[PDB]
Order: sequence, then structure tokens, then C-alpha cells
Amino acid sequence: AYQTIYPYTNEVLHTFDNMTDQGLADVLERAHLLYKKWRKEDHLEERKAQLHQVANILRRDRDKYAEIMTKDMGKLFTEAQGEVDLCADIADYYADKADEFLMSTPLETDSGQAYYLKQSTGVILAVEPWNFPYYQIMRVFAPNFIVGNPMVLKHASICPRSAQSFEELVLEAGAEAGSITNLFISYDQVSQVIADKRVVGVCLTGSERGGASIAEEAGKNLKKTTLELGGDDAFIILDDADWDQLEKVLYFSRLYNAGQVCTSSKRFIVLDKDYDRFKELLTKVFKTAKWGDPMDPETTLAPLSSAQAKADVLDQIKLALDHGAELVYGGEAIDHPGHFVMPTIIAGLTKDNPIYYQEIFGPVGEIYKVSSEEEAIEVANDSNYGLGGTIFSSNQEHAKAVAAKIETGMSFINSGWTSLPELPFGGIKHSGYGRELSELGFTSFVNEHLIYIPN
Amino acid sequence: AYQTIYPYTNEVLHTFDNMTDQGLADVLERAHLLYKKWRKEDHLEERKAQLHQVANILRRDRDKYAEIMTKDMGKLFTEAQGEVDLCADIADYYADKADEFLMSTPLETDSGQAYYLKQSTGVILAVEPWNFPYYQIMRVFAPNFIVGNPMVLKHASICPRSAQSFEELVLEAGAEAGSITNLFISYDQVSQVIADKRVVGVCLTGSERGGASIAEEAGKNLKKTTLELGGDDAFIILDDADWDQLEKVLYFSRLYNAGQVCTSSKRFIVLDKDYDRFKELLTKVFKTAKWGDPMDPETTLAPLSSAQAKADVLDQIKLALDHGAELVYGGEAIDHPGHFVMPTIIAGLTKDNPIYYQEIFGPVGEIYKVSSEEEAIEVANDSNYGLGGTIFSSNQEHAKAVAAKIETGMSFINSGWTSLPELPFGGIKHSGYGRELSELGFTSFVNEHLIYIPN
Repeated sequence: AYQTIYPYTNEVLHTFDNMTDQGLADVLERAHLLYKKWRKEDHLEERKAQLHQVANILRRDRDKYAEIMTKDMGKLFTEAQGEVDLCADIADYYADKADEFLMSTPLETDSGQAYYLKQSTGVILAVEPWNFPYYQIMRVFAPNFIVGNPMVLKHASICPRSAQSFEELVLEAGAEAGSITNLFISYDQVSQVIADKRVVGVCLTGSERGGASIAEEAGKNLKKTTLELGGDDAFIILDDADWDQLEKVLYFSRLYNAGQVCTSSKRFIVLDKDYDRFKELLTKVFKTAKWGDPMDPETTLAPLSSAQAKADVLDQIKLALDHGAELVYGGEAIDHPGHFVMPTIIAGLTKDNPIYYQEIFGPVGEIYKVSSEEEAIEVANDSNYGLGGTIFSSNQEHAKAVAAKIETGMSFINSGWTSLPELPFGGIKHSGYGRELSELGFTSFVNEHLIYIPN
Repeated sequence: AYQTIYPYTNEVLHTFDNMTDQGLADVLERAHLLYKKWRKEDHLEERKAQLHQVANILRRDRDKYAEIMTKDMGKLFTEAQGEVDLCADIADYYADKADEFLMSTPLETDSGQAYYLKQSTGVILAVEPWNFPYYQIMRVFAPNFIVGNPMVLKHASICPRSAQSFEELVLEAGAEAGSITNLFISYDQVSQVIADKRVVGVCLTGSERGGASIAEEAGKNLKKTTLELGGDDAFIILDDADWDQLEKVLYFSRLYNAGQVCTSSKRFIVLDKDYDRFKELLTKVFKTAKWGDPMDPETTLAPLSSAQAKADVLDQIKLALDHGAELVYGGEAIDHPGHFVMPTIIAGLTKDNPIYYQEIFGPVGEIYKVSSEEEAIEVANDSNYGLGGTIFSSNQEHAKAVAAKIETGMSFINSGWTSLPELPFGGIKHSGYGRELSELGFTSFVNEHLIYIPN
């Protein structure tokens, strides 16, 4: 069921064939041997060069990879170009930090001398989503490639060209076959891969449904995992928030990638005094959305990645309204072949409303009204999610104080989400566990090998 | 059923009542509320003091807690005193490193100000084994207590007195009720606990069967886990090994805690040149064993923890022989009420013999003969386990170079296994994943909360 179906026109561009049991078997043995090869010999310097090379090609053919993502899951070409740029950076980052992150860590003891090596463990299985085709892969491929963990990837069924093309990208960079292999497999084959003794760990970014499913199979086979699940991020606006600056980030905060971002600012928490003012501003901002062809430079709102996604976001809005939510803006159906959903804003949300605790992976602004910081922090923590979130206050000492009181994995001050090579990314609760990127992400599947020498 | 049956006499000394469903419900709610209290307001100093107090009491009543373990799982009283000493240590270590370890981490980035907080996450379920009643508990309790994660313990059924007394110990130290609670629950209840939204993680130490079951349930519920399973450590004696030292550590290496140590030196790998020389030495060492009353200072070999335990080891010895292994020494049945198994040595194991790959949790020396150093590394790695291991050589750099080629979590140079609060403990493969102790085990269930302020 792997097809590239352009979200703008809804026309199938390419259909890919599944991988067979034998094919999969061959892929794992190749990967396993490569792991052993990198364990016996020191090919580190080579992988570094190959990783830099990957960055160069991406830079060189940036527009080519960008369009592939647009035609695959229908996001703005300009955004796609941006994703690519972040990828070039994640790649150069680990290729540069390679030696530092891999050197031995000495330990302090009176009993003698001790330290630990950062070694590779084996073949890693990566399960990724469609919202950020290349970023989702590079986020975990770059670190493990440096470490020496061959990788096998099972991407989303709607972005097969990006998954396939990423493998070629790495090969074209001079990487040995098996460094990373894309797998057009079913979920039954995924459980087989996990159950294979040649696979040592699994890193999955996606939905709770799949996360629970994979994590369970992973745990049944004693395999280590890291889950990067969804978010229902709280964008808190304190009394001293800068509104001229606030106006500059709002569009991006909730309409970037049509709202299909795990760290999207799904929940807007605003004070009683600012409630009306905010409704006007969010509305003013949502009105500037120019939807249309995602390849066109002047389009600012892309269509959702699939007909199902659109159906889901709409059902969610409906449900909200059926339970008391107030329709502040949008909600008008769009007439066009594309999987479009116009920006919509809802408020008047209460705890007895199921949407209050649900994540809407679309262009839907949600306004929550509180009477104080205490209440803001309370609403913010009243969630099964804990990925990101934002604190808006001109006083940074103040924003920091509040942020630390939020049960979440990340807090962005006076801005929407941001991802960088050096910054760790992950969350808590139903948003998963484990951190990606930075140095914490580098060691997820590293074997801390202790060498102890007593006196 | 949770019962204390002295392994020496096989007499029932205690019979505890299983925890009721409502009792379980109340415990988790108390733990949840306590977690919230420590998350909303700082009580680190109080916890530090109380942990130091736990150490003080242990120091004071060492012999009382030692006898408890001996009567619970039958270990030598002197070994138990040693255990308590290691607990006192772990406790003080974490109380002393508290501030340092819980310190925020700055992040280098030229795009803005960034750092991450180390925060508590919730209630942790701990499943610990019987081979080290107190040590096993302290390994995870100390770090998590300082962190601020209340804890619920599910200990082995054969050492309920230990499990229960440890909770009392913590309450005596002054720690608020809920810091750690012992649960005399069934495995169905353990499953319920794992499914509870109040529990945020699971750290288990035990068998593969239990681990798979527990990790499977944890995964189905998105709960992070760390597993400390068995081992079959390779004790490699290089060509330049010093036999004076070798002789001094041999008894401890395999007969400490009667061989019931995950890091016991289960697989001795020697060169042809030293094969017969080693068979004599190991035999000489094993002959010095004096089994008897564990409370008696004279005793140098304790009975196993249970009848089933003995039955199992005896079967493994039998199985090895029925498949070709050679009986180098012992194997004779001890006529006595206790669960005694006389020290035994076997050799001539081949890949076609099941025992070649099985871990024996008893006083059974195993000898593997190799013709080269490379073959030694091969046999060492030809294992489904990868916990610890020892490299014996008079050349430090040589020993360190060989260690690095072993696929294991810990390597001990010129010595048997050791465990200090500053040293990370953990392995790879079927030995599990994750680490305990040192700073690494500290952050296992910690929330790295990124705070990001762009320029």
C-alpha cells in the first residue's frame, strides 16, 4: 500500500512494490555484516566524510529533494526546502561532533582506574512519519551512522518516494550498501524485523497506536526503544507578553505545515484580560492564509497530507462543536480536488468536551481562557501529552520560572517550536520517552562499555 | 505465595499476606500525590538527609539486616554484611552527588540561550530479584529517591522479609510514607500497576522470561523501561596473565554467593598452554569450599536460595554431561536438609551442547579451551548474553585492548566482578539494556526538559 498520491491533485504519481520475505532477510544479513565490519575495523573517518558528502548533495540538489517531499505529502515547497536545510545541518553536525561524542568517558573512583567506551550495538530499526519525510530520517540516521549502527527504515505509506530516495542519497554519498536500507514492508514484517536477533533496538516517531504496538513487540523481544509520539503543546501568553513580537510568530506557531507538527502550538492559553484581544489577533492572522498549489511561491497554506487526515481533522472540529465548543473562525469547507482544510479557530472548550484532551493534526487554533498563571500552568499540565509548548513573556527570568513548572519535554520562550542539531527533542507521558538529536540522542543505541581496573 | 523458608533447614519462618486490590489502589494514589508534592515544591534537602539516615541505620543495625537476608535466601552471613556495606555506600553516594547530578545542563548554540532541567517524572515500579535482596533495591531506590520519583517495589517471593524490612528502614529514616512501598502482589497485579497512568516507568532485574513479559506490558502502555537480565560472563586468561593473582581471585569469581551472581565468572576461557594447568588450579580452589550453616563464620559455601534452584542446577549439570561435557570435578550429591550443591567443574563443552549457551546460576565452573587470543574473543562473543566479563593479563594496555573487543557491558581487568556506586552497571544482548548506578543510572527516569530562548 505504498503510493505517492499528490495531495494537491489527488493523482497517483508512483506506486511501489512491497518487499518480500527473502528480500527482507537479505537486507538484514547485509546490515548485520556491515555492523560487524565496522566493529572489527575503524572506518569512522570514512563515515564522517560520507556524512559530510550527504550534506553536500542535499545542499546541491536541495530543490530536487524539496519537490519530492511536496509531491509526496503536499507541503509548501518553500518549507520543504527548509527541511532540507535542517538536514544538511544535522548531518554536518554529527560528522563534526563525531570525535568528541565518541571518545572515552573517564570515571572517578578511589578503587582504581575506570572509564567507559561508546560502542555500537547492531542493526537499528527506524519507524518514521510523513509530516517531515527527510528530517525524521536524518534525525536518527545521522547519529547512528556515525556510531556504526546500520539502519533499516520503515517510512509512512504516503511518502515512499522520499523514503526510497533517501537511501539512494546515502549511497550516492559513498556510503556502503546497508548503511541504511528503506523497507516497503507491512506491519507484520515489522514485527518480524523486531523479533530478529540481528536487530538490537527500535526508534519510532509517530502515533500512539503504532507506538504501543511496536513498543510491545519490542519489549517482548528485549529490544530497547525510544518513542517520539504526538503533542498537544500549550502556548501560554503571560501578562507581560510582547504583542508586536507575538504577532510575528502566531502564523508559524499553528499554521506551519498546515498544523501537521507534533510540536505545533495546539493549545492557546490566554488570560481573561487578553481573551478578546487574542481572538481578534489569531483571527486576523488566520485570515491571511493563501491556500493553493504548494509548488507556487505565493501559497501560504498547503493541503493536508491525505484524504483521511482531512476527514479526521474535520470530524474533530465537528465533534468539538457538537460538545459545546465555540466556532470563532473558519469551518468553511473548501471546493477543490486537493485535501484542503481552511484555518479554523475554536474556543469555549471545557473538560467535559472530548476535544479538550485530543490532538488535532490540522490548521485548527484552540483558545483556552484562564484567570492567572496558576490556572495557566494547571490547564497546560491537564493533558496526556507533554512534548513541547511555549511561554510568551518579555521578562525571560519570568518565562523560565514558569516553563520549569510545565510537565513537558521542551519549552520555547517567545517563539514557536524549533529544532536544531544541538537541541535535544522528545517528551513525556503519551508523547513518548527518550531524546533525539544533541548528545542525548547520540547515545540512545550506544553501548556504554565499562572498563574497570582496581588497585 | 510470599514465604520465608530458610534454605539451610528448609523450614518456613514467615508467611506474608498478599496485598489487596484496594490496598494497591491506595498505595499508588499515595505515591502519586507524593510525586506531585516533590514536583511542586523542593524537598531535595530533606530527601538527602533521609537517605544519609538510611545509611546510618544500616551501618548501625548491619547484623540485623544481614541475618534477614541469610534467613531469606540463605547466603553467607558475612557476604550479607558486605551487601549492607555496599548499600550504605550507594545511599551516601547519591545523597552526596544529589546537587551535582540534579544540576541544569547548559547547551552550546550560537542561535540562542539553551539548557535543560533534570526533573522527576512520576511513580516508578521496580521488580527486583533475590540474589541480592538489599543491593538490588538500593541500586534503583537511592538515585530515584534523590531524583524525586516515588517508588513501588515487587520483590522476589522467597525473600519477603527483606523486601518488607527495607520499606520499614526507609520509614524509620524519616522519609515520608510513599517514598518506597513493598508490594506482595501477583503477576496479574504487576500488570495492573504497569497499566496505571500513575506509574511512569519500570526498572526490572531478573530472568529473561519475566523481563519479556514485563517489558511487553510496559511497551503496550508506553512506559520506559530498563532491564538487567542474566549473564554468562567470559573470564579470559591471556598468555601473559599472572597466576599468583589469578589464584587469589578464583574462589570469589565463581563461588561468591554460591555462583548465583549475574556477573559470576561462568565461562573460563584458557589457552592450550594453560588448559591442564588451570584445571588443577580451579580444582584446588574448588576443593577448599566448606559448605554448612550460612550463619557460621567457618562456612565458605552457602546453600542455594530454593529447592527449585538446586533442582535446576543439578539438571543443567546432568544435561551438560548427557550431551558430551566432561566432569572435571565434583558432581556428588550433598546429603543434607539444605539446598546444597557441591562445587562442580565441567569442560569439553561444544557448540552442539545446549549448556554451552546456558547460564548456570550455581557453583559450577566451566572450562573452554582456545588456541589463540582471537579464538578467545570469538568464544567470549559467541553468547546470547553480554553483561560483564574479566580479562586477565599482566600487560594493562594489552588487557584494555582485548576488553574493547568483547561484546559486553562491563569488563573487569585482573579481577572478578565488582560493583561501586560510581560505576555504571548493565549489559547488552539478552542481558538487557539501560544502566544502573553512577550518573548514568541516575538519569534513567529523569525528564530532560529543554528550555530554549532564540536570539
